[PDB]
Amino acid sequence: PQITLWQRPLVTIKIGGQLKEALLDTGADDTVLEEMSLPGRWKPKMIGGIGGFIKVRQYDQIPIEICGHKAIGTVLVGPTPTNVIGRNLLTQIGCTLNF
Amino acid sequence: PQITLWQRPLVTIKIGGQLKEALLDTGADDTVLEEMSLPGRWKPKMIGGIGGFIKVRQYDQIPIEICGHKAIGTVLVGPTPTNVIGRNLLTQIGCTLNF
Ligand SMILES: CNc1nc2ccc(S(=O)(=O)N(CC(C)C)C[C@@H](O)[C@H](Cc3ccccc3)NC(=O)O[C@H]3CO[C@H]4OC[C@H](Cl)[C@H]43)cc2o1
Ligand SMILES: [Cl-]
Ligand SMILES: [Cl-]
Ligand SMILES: [Cl-]
Repeated sequence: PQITLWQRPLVTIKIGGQLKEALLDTGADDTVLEEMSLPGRWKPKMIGGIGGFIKVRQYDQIPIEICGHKAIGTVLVGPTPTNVIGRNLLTQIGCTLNF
Repeated sequence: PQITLWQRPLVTIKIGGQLKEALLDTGADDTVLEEMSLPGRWKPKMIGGIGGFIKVRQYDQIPIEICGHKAIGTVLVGPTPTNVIGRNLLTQIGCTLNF
């Protein structure tokens, strides 16, 4: 699809058996989601944005589906004010900026 | 151009006659630059990010070139970790997401 930027580019993702809304976010290196359970190993991480850093749990090799597109990658979970899909997963669905 | 997302989508912008690097950021409503001088009066704005809010100065109707594409609009100036070009200006240069 071609996604306009007149409005926030929100999509539905399927992850960990759950459906969530998230922002397609080219300024995010990493995908960051609000508190939720995910299976498998994790390690703590600090990530930084406008306003400073938050502590998150880093889960690797997590399957996700975005707009019918399956991908696998790292998902950071913690107290983000908004769910964002970062470049680590945007690449996998073949998402580009165009102008 | 078509810009893939395997690296940060960093482009050169020109503002007040000077070149800077900035991140094309579909997850940003607004454009926020590191401390700099701009002309005219400014209004207050609080903008919210992963780590909370920061206070910025809002300047309106500022000319800015983004990858050689001419835009004139609102620029916020304050203690951001990185220069970000948000949707207010990405729409002026005809940017979309595509996959
Ligand atoms: C109301 N108007 C307004 N304009 C905004 C502009 C930017 C921002 S923002 O807080 O920087 N942010 C909003 C998102 C997180 C919902 C834009 C987002 O792309 C920010 C842009 C950014 C880039 C580097 C450092 C700091 C910030 N991305 C971000 O926080 O990414 C996190 C998660 O992945 C990493 O990649 C960069 C930073 Cl270090 C980490 C908010 C704004 O609000
Ligand atoms: Cl990854
Ligand atoms: Cl590619
Ligand atoms: Cl504007």
